[PDB]
Amino acid sequence: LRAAEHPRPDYVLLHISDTHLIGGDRRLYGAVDADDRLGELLEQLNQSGLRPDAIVFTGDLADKGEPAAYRKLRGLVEPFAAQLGAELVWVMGNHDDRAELRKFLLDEAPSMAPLDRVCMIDGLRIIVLDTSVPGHHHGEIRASQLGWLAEELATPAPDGTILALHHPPIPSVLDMAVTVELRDQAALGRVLRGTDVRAILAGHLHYSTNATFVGIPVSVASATCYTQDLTVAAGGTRGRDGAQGCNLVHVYPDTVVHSVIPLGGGETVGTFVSPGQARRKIAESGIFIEPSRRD
Amino acid sequence: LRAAEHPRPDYVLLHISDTHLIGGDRRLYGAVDADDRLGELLEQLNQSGLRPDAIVFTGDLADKGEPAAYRKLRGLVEPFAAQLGAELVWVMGNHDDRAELRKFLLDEAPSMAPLDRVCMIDGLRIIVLDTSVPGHHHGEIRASQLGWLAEELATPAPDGTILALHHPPIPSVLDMAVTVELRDQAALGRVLRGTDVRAILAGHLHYSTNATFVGIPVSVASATCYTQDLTVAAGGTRGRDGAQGCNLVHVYPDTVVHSVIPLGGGETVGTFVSPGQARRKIAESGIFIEPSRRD
Ligand SMILES: [Fe+3]
Ligand SMILES: [Fe+3]
Ligand SMILES: [Mn+2]
Ligand SMILES: [Mn+2]
Repeated sequence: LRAAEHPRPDYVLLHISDTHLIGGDRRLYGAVDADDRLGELLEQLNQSGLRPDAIVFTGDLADKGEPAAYRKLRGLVEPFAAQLGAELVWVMGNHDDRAELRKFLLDEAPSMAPLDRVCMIDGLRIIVLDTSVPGHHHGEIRASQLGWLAEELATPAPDGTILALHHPPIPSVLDMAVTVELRDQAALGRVLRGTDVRAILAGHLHYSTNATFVGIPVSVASATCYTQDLTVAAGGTRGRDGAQGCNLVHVYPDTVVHSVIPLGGGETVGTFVSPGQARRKIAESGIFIEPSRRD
Repeated sequence: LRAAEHPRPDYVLLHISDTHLIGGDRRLYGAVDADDRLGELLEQLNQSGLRPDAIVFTGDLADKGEPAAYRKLRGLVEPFAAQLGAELVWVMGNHDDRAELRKFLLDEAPSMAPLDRVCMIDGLRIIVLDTSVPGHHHGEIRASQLGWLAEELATPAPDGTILALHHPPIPSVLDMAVTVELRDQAALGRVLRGTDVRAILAGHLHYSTNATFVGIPVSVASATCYTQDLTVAAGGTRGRDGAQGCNLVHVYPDTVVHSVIPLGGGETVGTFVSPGQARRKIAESGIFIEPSRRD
């Protein structure tokens, strides 16, 4: 047998975003059951057998920063993360409330300080940055946050770094996005350029998009609740109950792969290949896949 | 008014892939009407008012390389491209037949030579590479193709270069993909490293995914006919009638943005903002968007 072109990944992360849960049982904006949409996705991910190292939620967790929404989100997601053996990484969005998030999501004293955090998963560094501005919807990063980020990034991590934030430092194809985009991206660019940041995970746009920023790949996950219709009349915007899902992140020795996971379903087209049948077929094609360095 | 963080893009491209049309009126694999799926997408893109510089189809145009499929594809797509004022760029996939594609899609003498081509859109270079292997489904790039590519890339283009091919030089999250992946990626990497290639557009995987290859962003568009369900049992594969669409590519002075366009539709969530209302709202937020360098 000959080795496939790439080994199994070093790390696997789920990248979920923009859950927008509300307290109680009403439909989000009277139009979509955000709990049901998120719940269906989590159940599908659970049934798939995926075993990620971490699950990262890139902001807009609660639509109006409601305590009851955070409690519900925690009750849905914590058992999911525990069942998958995954660490859980939460990020602020413009809809969240720092104090209520701390209290009800994190069991931490309420504070209005930016939710900026760092952790390690073995050799991989994850930095959480808070681009939210209390009482506002556009993104900003304070000078103090940039200083902190620069100091953290002064040395690299063995497997490099993933930066998780809400407002992405990239252009949007939707004109309305400019009203609420991350401001003064140049200042963040000066901090990030030349560092070991291998991926910037983001949300906010409610559609799947990717680019680079000062040479670093940016990956924006779409939303679990509702998404932007990119077939809208040019210049406009329409959110819709459709195309929800999340992203899967694979960290390899030499690259990071982002993949869009739409909600499961749709009638089968072509042959369904079971895991067992796939193992047989791959061997019959004369190939083996080299194990992960972290197996 | 203050300027938004990014100007309008220099270039706009549609990136469509894996149409898999067949001759006559039957359903692809007896499961999905590929003509209907493609047709619906084209009509939605047409109605949106998008005016791309080019439309790039990254392979698997005809499912069995049928003359009748190429004739049909041409009849659907050429009027679409003409209506949008866009140039049309065709790329070979493993399902295509070089000779029949040349004859029926391009009005060119039948030849079994690789479909390797170059063109310019103003200052932007587009290179088409043929990763297909007649009679086979995996990807290969001949030594002669690599030499040709290296010679072309010996000098940069003013707006850099987009490389369009079928089999992407990236890992897949689906195990079965290894049986038909691009082989000897290292050799392509030696050619591409350090060149002015700003984006590698690809298909083949039938799901939306992106990564880097020797420091160059790779963007894989999903398929118009049927797509992979990434909530399938780990290790397996299931194609499905759902999540079809294409990608939109925006080339800016400093970055290239790829965005997933799922099929339009779904019930409206939140407020619909017309183009006119958006212009008003953006101005009311105290912002203007700087015009394209190519306006
Ligand atoms: Fe949001
Ligand atoms: Fe295909
Ligand atoms: Mn947001
Ligand atoms: Mn293919």
